[PDB]
Amino acid sequence: MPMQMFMQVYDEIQMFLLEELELKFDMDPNRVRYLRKMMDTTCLGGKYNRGLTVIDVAESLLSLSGARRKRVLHDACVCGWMIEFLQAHYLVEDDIMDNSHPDVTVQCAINDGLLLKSWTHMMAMHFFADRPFLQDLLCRFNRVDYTTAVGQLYDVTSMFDSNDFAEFTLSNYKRIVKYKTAYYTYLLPLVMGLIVSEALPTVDMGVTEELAMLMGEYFQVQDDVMDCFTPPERLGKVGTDIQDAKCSWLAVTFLAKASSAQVAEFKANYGSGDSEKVATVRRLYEEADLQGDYVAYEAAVAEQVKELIEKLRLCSPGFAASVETLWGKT
Amino acid sequence: MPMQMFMQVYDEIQMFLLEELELKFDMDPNRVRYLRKMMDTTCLGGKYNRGLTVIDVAESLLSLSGARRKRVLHDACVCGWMIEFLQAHYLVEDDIMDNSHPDVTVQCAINDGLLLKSWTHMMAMHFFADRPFLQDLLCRFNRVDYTTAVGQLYDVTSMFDSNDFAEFTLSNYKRIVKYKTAYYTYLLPLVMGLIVSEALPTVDMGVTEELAMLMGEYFQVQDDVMDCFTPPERLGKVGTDIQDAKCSWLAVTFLAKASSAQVAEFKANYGSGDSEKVATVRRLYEEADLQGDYVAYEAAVAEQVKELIEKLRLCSPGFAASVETLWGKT
Ligand SMILES: NCc1ccc(F)c(Cl)c1
Ligand SMILES: NCc1ccc(F)c(Cl)c1
Ligand code: NA
Ligand code: NA
Repeated sequence: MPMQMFMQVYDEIQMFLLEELELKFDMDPNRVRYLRKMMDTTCLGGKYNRGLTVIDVAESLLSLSGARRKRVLHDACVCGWMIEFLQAHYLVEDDIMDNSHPDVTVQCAINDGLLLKSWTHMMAMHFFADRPFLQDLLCRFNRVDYTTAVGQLYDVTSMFDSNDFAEFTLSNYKRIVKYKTAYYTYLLPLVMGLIVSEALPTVDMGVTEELAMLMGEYFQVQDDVMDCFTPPERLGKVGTDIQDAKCSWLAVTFLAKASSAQVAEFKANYGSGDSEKVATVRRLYEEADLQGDYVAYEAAVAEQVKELIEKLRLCSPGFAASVETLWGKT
Repeated sequence: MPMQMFMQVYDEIQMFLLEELELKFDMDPNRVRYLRKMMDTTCLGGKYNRGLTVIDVAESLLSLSGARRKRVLHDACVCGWMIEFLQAHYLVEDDIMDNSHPDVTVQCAINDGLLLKSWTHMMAMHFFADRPFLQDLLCRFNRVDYTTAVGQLYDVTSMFDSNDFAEFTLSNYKRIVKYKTAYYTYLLPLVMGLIVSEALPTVDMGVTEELAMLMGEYFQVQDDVMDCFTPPERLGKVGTDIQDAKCSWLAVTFLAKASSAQVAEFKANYGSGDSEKVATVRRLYEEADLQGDYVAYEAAVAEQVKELIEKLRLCSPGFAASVETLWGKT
């Protein structure tokens, strides 16, 4: 029922956006079908964890606050696709970076990125045109998107001086995770699920803001370890954090417990494409017993999570049930 | 006074955005100064025609509807910088297309483009937080930005089949100009000048929508001719429409009046980087007496402009005065 309803609303949103282009933006059929295919390619195929979280939060709040049910659930589905389209927009922006007479494919990728973001506004301004929360919804949505771009700046420049390992600290690693990932992947679906369910001012946002960061941190640490040791056919991609000199959880944890000569060996091999230097970095990670620290670090975060949901249920009980399922996915 | 006040408000907007990053987004001073420099580089230096138009419209409406004056003028200045930042965002997006281990400059250019657009939202959500028109302002702003991305799709793909000279028509040329340029360069500053001056529903939008398209068309035709014949040291850039196979006013006008063998000569030489093929295209344009048609075409548009402002002044007199100055700039 959740996934089945989420995909129906996708068809409704897609048909509106495409008919609008045809009827109000003078778009020819060839370009309409081209945009239908681009939308399907960039927005479908993932796991929809951000989008379904909006729905799951919405259904947990109409059970403990007829016509209001069907509307809030439809509003939740539109908000879920707003985040999925936003995620599609961020992924297209990422493809432009690593993919490289006018090059029409790079022009169309940039254009795709702009269209995907504008579509989040267009579907909100339509399906929520008569909702009182539309203005508060756009502001929080626009501010989270801004937060994510700030976090991408922190991430992309963590090894240089904005016109280097000084910013390879655990507090800065959390700053990157917080802004680049946590706010839009964990906080935004929760907040949107509370807005369409009218229960936004009925929750402790501090505990909510704190769980979102901790779940994002838990998720990103596991992602960093898998990027380095999970083989490509099992990970789904080629792990490239060592080559890209990323400020990963492995790197900042290694630097805190490495010897002076080992740090020199790490600094001399990090951020290179050579297969032996990357393997030297993985050798240092293994010999530093970083795996054993990974298990303990996640445990303490999980304890902070499994105990922070309790503060949230003292004043917002139904909310805490959905946050547990979101944590279960992580 | 106009330009002097516009630059003061820029300092006020810049200080808010940068202090917000420092105080609310945990940004370090090195990155704050880097963003101040990026903002100055991308947003300053132009002619500010879009931004000053918001001011000029606002002052013409408080003269024919104390504290309300100073506030509307400040609101107009913030709206002017919203369009300038939007223009800066579009220009960065254009630089990414023709400019081409993680390439940190392409990463930072993409990031710059995202920040510049988000800044238009951030400055609106702050300085207009208590304005009743904030929601209507964002919607029209978001819809014009969407329109511009649709127009970039029409422009970038005018020579292919979205997965060719069939779309090289005068009606399609106007569609490109309308969406890609007219809406955000001519209609948007006028609309924003009416919103902050509370005189949005007091004007005939049809005549206004029609003047904006015609002025954009007038401006783009002159721009197309200069791209082809104005030398680089006098134009300010290297003209590249022939090489890029653009759907320019010269190309669509030539194809309507060329002979069968000339069209074959045009089609065989258009869209190439070779110096002799580009010169062959300019030879065809000259021999087709396109310059003589350019003067007449602009005259008829000017007549349509010099006469459409009159319909606007029958119900909105002060508006028409500013539209004339905007037309004078063109
Ligand atoms: N060195 C092999 C390895 C496997 C799994 C892990 F989690 C880590 Cl850190 C390291
Ligand atoms: N062929 C030279 C030339 C100069 C000015 C123009 F406007 C045109 Cl169309 C052509
Ligand atoms: Na998702
Ligand atoms: Na301008």
